[PDB]
Amino acid sequence: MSLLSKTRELNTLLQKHKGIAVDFKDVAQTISSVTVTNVFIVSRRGKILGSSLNELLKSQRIIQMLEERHIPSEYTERLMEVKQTESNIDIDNVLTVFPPENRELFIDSRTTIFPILGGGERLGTLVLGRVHDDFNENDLVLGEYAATVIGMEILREKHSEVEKEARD
Amino acid sequence: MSLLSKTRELNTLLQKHKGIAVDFKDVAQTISSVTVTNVFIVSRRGKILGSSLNELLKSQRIIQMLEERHIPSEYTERLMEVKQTESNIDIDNVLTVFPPENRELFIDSRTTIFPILGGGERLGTLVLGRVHDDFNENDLVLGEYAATVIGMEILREKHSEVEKEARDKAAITMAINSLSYSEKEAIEHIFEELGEGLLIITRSVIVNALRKLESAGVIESRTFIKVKKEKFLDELEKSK
Ligand SMILES: Nc1nc2c(ncn2[C@@H]2O[C@H](COP(=O)(O)OP(=O)(O)OP(=O)(O)O)[C@@H](O)[C@H]2O)c(=O)[nH]1
Ligand SMILES: Nc1nc2c(ncn2[C@@H]2O[C@H](COP(=O)(O)OP(=O)(O)OP(=O)(O)O)[C@@H](O)[C@H]2O)c(=O)[nH]1
Ligand SMILES: CC[C@H](C)[C@H](N)C(=O)O
Ligand SMILES: CC[C@H](C)[C@H](N)C(=O)O
Repeated sequence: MSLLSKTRELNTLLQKHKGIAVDFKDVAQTISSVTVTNVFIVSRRGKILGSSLNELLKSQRIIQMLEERHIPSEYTERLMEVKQTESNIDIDNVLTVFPPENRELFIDSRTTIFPILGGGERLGTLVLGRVHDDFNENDLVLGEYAATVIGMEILREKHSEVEKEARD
Repeated sequence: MSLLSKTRELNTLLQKHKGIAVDFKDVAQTISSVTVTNVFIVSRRGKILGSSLNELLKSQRIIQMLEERHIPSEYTERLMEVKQTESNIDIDNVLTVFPPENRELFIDSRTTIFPILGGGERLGTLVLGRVHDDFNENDLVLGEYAATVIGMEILREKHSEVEKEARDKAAITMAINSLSYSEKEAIEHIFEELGEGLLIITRSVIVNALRKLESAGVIESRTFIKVKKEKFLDELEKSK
């Protein structure tokens, strides 16, 4: 499956989805599909806006995050410190999206972190994880596309509410 | 230069620009830079929303289009028949972005057409033109992405305009109903002295009237007081 074909899944979702707002659950599932990754889309404060997970659902810690609708405040803080795309992060790096208490299971895991920016502001983080294979530049194109477009969507959303708080 | 580097140049514009709105004139420059193309971004009716031209600036017709801010209605109509990306279009093809009457300059040229879609609707067209070299998959990855975000941005402007429409109607109504009959009359009299026009029936009323309007956002005040809803005057008179 060519890179062109992969980028088209995201473009198709953006072009043809209903409503003015793209659903980040849909976006997470599309990225998950074309990069074969566990996917988190999180807010500035680590609220889970969308996810699409496979192996990670076998972790009760992960499951609890999903119930709480937040990643851990510590991981959130560490994601906010990542200022540009950081890729192929290993299981011993605190930036891993995999639970370090399952080190043997995820020994070859790779994590890539995409800061989400819009309107010149940090609006969230896109996090992708694989149990095995390294990310390559094509994966990065897809990730940064996705991150850019999520950023446009959050930016529009927040300016809808900020100008509705400006009414007051 | 890698595709990743090209996408980042575009993404930097999208992520870091100022204002809520992406300026399509900037997008055309950036698309042109990372694909080495002559670029048109056009609306459904062929208005040029952004262009980045080089070799095409030689042609007099092109200069004329730029000055009218429109591509020809004929070509506009031809673009609207392209429903999928069509690439590497040559000079003797009706879809070329190059002027056929300058065939000799553009004999090896290639045109790619990218429909701009949003919310299940055609919103415009991104057109790329190169003098020499064929378009490859990198160019299409960049071009279809660019077209997608332009579509999102057109969709956002349109929606924000139907929104401002509804906000203003609601704002005018909310104010009008807050006015007593006297205040309505005072406001009419105010504009029988102001045709834009300055400050300076008793006094407490006229002031009370204008304060209800400033608070509903129908007028703003400075030494001076204007309407920023160009529809308030009619709706006022009709409310008596
Ligand atoms: N288009 C789109 N926007 C979303 C979606 N989910 C959340 N948002 C927007 O994303 C932004 C962040 O989500 P919030 O619900 O405010 O969560 P938060 O942690 O309080 O966000 P922060 O302001 O970063 O702290 C808000 O503007 C939401 O409106 C989604 O699925 N699609
Ligand atoms: N974000 C953004 N939107 C733009 C820009 N230029 C034009 N638009 C929007 O693109 C849409 C089409 O442009 P128009 O100015 O309406 O030209 P038109 O020929 O009347 O467009 P149509 O109604 O589609 O036929 C409008 O909703 C504009 O607001 C731009 O530079 N940035
Ligand atoms: C989603 C957070 C991940 C699992 C992080 N490495 C942690 O251990 O908390
Ligand atoms: C931009 C329009 C172009 C030049 C088209 N091929 C024409 O000849 O009109």
